[PDB]
Amino acid sequence: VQDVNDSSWKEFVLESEVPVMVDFWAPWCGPCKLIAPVIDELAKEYSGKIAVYKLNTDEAPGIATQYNIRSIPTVLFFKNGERKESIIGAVPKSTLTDSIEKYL
Repeated sequence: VQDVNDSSWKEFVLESEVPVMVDFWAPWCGPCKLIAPVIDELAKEYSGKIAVYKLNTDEAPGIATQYNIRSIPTVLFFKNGERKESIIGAVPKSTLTDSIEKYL
């Protein structure tokens, strides 16, 4: 994705055919979109395995709501448009890695 919002959520996130992961970033966090720390690493770690996305929280006041994302960052782990695991904080690298391999 370029930037995930409510429209692109169904299209990119729920329609990749492949295990999906979404970094929730916030403008008040700074330029957190191009940071996506552990998520950026899970990209090269699971090259092909996963579809790596970054949600513009301010742009999606429905997604952030629905998924109960209280922390920036937060990451959710989907398979093929189906949600498996939610790592609030999205910071302990090992847990995030653990989270794909769980279902993938």
